[PDB]
Amino acid sequence: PMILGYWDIRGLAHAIRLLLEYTGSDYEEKIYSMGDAPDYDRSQWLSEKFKLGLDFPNLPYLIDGAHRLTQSNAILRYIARKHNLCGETEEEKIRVDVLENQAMDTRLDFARVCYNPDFEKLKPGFLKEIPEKMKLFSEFLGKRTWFAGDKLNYVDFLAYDVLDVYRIFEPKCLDEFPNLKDFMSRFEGLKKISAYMKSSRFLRSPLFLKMAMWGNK
Amino acid sequence: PMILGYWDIRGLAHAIRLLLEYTGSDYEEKIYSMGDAPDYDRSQWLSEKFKLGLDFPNLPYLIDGAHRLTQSNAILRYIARKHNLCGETEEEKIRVDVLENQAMDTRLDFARVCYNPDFEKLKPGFLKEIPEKMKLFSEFLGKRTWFAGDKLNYVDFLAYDVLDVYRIFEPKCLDEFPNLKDFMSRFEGLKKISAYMKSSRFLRSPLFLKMAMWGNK
Ligand SMILES: N[C@@H](CCC(=O)N[C@@H](CSCc1ccc([N+](=O)[O-])cc1)C(=O)NCC(=O)O)C(=O)O
Ligand SMILES: N[C@@H](CCC(=O)N[C@@H](CSCc1ccc([N+](=O)[O-])cc1)C(=O)NCC(=O)O)C(=O)O
Ligand code: NA
Ligand code: NA
Ligand code: NA
Repeated sequence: PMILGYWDIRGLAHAIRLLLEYTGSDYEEKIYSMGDAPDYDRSQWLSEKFKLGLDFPNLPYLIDGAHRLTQSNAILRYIARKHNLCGETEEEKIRVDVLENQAMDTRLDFARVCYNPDFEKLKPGFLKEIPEKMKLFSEFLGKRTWFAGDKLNYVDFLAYDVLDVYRIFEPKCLDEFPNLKDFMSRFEGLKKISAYMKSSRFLRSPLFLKMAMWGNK
Repeated sequence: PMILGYWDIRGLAHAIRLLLEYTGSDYEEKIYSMGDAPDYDRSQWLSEKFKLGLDFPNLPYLIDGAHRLTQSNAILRYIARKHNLCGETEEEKIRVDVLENQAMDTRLDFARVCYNPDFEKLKPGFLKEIPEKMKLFSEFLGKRTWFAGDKLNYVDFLAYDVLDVYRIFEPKCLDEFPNLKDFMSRFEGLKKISAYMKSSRFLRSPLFLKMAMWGNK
C-alpha cells in the first residue's frame, strides 16, 4: 500500500488524505508525533528524515511503489494523474494552476498569523482581511460546478481545505457568499468524502502544530 | 502580443522572461516602477491592479488574448504547454512537480533573509545552510543533461534562476558540485538565452525590490 508521512495533525496533509479517500487509493499513514512544549521534540521525524530515499526530505511525503515524493502539491498532482482528476482543456488547466498556487499563498497568509507569537495583537487586523480574500474565491468560482469547470479536480480539495480552515477561524466568513457555501456542502457530501468524514479516521484536529497560538488543540 | 506585468527588477519575473525569450514568444513588458524610501510608492500598479480582468490580481501577470493569468508558476506552465516544455513520462512529471515546488521554497528561504531588516545578524547562519541545499540539488540532478531527463523543461529555467541567485550571493556555493556548474553553462549556451543575456535588456540586477537589505541595487 501507499505511505503518507506527516505529523499527527491536519495541516498540509489534509487535502491529500481527502484525495486519497475520494480516489479509493489503498494507503496507510506513517504518523510522526511531536513532543510537547517547550522543546517540541521532532526527533521521531528527524531520525529517519534522511533514511527514506527522498530527493528533498520533507513532510508531507508519499511513497508509491518506486515513486518517493515530497512537496504537498506534487503529491496531489501525482494522485490526480493516476486517477483522472486533472483538467483536460487548456481552460481548466489554467484555472487549476492559478488556484493551486493561490490556495498555498492564502494558506500561508493564515498560517503566518496563527504561528506568530504575536497572534493576539495581529488577530483583529487579519479578521478584517478575510472578506476580500473570500470574495476573490467566490468570484473565481462563479456559477461553475467545481472550481476548474464542470468536473471534480484535485484543486477542489485544496479549495475546500483552505476555505474550511478560514471558516473554522471565522465561522461567519462565507455568509455573504452563498455559492461557496453550496460548494462546501456539495463537496462534503460527495459520498466517499461523506463516508470518510463521518468515520473515525477523519482527522478533525489539530489544524496546526503544537507551537501554533491557535488551532493547536 | 502577450503582456508581462512586473516591477522594474529581476525578482519573480526572471524565469518567465527567459522562457518567453527561449520560446520565441511575441511579448511586451508592462513595467511598474516603485517609489523610493520611505513610502516605496506603489501607485503605478495599484492604479490598475483591479482593472485588468485578473481573477487574483498579483505581480507577475500575463495577458494573452482572453487568458489573463497570475501566479508565476502558472504563467511558466501556461507558456510551457504551448511549446511542449513539460515532461512526458510519469517519472519526468514527478521530477518537474517536485522541483518546481522545491525551487519556490528555496527562493523564499533566500528572499526572506534579504528582505529582513535583521539581515546582517541572520546572514552567518543562512550562509551555513547553503552547502546542504546545493548538495540536495546536486544529487537530484545527477548525471542527467537536465533536471527532468534528457529533454529541456520549464523547471530548468526555475532551477537556473534560483541557483544563479544563490551563487550571486555566495560565489563559491557551486564549487564542490561540478554537475551543477555544467548545468549552468549549458543553460546559458542556449542561443536565444545568450542573445537575451548579451543585450542591455537583461535585468540580472536588481535582484530584489528597493526595500531589500541585499540585492536592492
Ligand atoms: N512547500 C512544502 C512545505 C513543507 C513544510 O514546510 N513541512 C513542514 C510543515 S511545518 C511548517 C508549516 C506549517 C504550516 C504551514 N501551512 O501553510 O499550513 C506551512 C508550513 C515540516 O513539518 N517539516 C519540514 C522539515 O523537515 O524541515 C509543501 O507544500 O509540502
Ligand atoms: N506566489 C505568487 C507571489 C506573488 C507576489 O507576492 N508578488 C509580489 C512580489 S513582491 C513580494 C515578494 C518578493 C520576492 C519574493 N521572492 O520569493 O523572491 C516573493 C514575494 C508583488 O509585488 N505584488 C503582489 C501584490 O500586489 O499583492 C507568485 O509566484 O506569483
Ligand atoms: Na473524474
Ligand atoms: Na487601489
Ligand atoms: Na548532470
